[PDB]
Amino acid sequence: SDGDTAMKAFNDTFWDPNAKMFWKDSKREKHQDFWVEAELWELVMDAYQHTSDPALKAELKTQIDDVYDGTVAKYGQDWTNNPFNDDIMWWAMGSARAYQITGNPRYLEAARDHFDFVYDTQWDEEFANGGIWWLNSDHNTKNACINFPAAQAALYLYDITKDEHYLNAATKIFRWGKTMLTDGNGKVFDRIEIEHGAVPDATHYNQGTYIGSAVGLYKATGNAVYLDDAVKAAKFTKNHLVDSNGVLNYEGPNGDLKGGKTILMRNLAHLQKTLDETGQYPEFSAEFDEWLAFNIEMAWSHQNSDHIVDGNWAGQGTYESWSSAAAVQALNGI
Repeated sequence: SDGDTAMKAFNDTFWDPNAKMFWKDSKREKHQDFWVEAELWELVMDAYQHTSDPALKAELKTQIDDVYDGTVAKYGQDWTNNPFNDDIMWWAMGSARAYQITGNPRYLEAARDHFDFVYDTQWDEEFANGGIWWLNSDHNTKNACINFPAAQAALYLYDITKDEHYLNAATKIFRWGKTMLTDGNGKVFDRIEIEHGAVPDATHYNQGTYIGSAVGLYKATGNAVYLDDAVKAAKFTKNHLVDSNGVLNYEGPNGDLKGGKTILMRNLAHLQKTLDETGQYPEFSAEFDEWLAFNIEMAWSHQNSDHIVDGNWAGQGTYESWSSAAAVQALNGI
């Protein structure tokens, strides 16, 4: 019910069936940014997986293909002309997931070709002892927002192919990222900048991809340290990226961060599922579940009459698709 309603409302408000892209906001004057569009693509896939309504499920499955078509019409099929390695990797990850759902070989090609471009040419051992560069134009920083998503993309490709190449890549990337882009106790740093060092600013989306990569590695390897890694990062988020009532922060004004709760919620759902499944960390699991439900209820209590929820979950014209996606994601967790 609620996840179905939330997704249908989001589509009614933001989906452009003519361009086959989401609008950036309810003024319907500009389509969504390239990288963010991959994250809305994954929202469609999560709703597809979450729904028990067969009619909605089939509509969402078609929409998975249409989102790709709309983006390819505007941006092409070869994204390696984009100087942002993260942009490429968000799309490689989405493509791997789209392949798992549809079996359409164009998605496996897209995922594998773009993952290889980034991992094979943009990994460097010299600066900071490892890590993938943020950009393929200039090599000045190595960022959480490329490295943890790269580990996740590798995990999906391992799941598809069973090629140990991809598990080995995930393991290597994650080990470097845990060492160089975290404090060892679940705080994920934004980036490490050449001639400066680490920039220890934490954000929702980087907590999220660290958590998802850790959960995926736990499932692929059987090494309990990874589940512990995930739990520590979830605790940090719950205690340190929230307001005084425990509601997740609103990260504006930066446009990229405003919707980051979307990526966080997607990955917190993976941890919740694994904790429920395994029975590990039962004390934390109970606390975590209660805190998640609280956040979701507060967010949805601010829905407008069209069932759209702005990204400021703690409070109150024009609604933006990225900021509004997080509440929809929260009701479509898998």
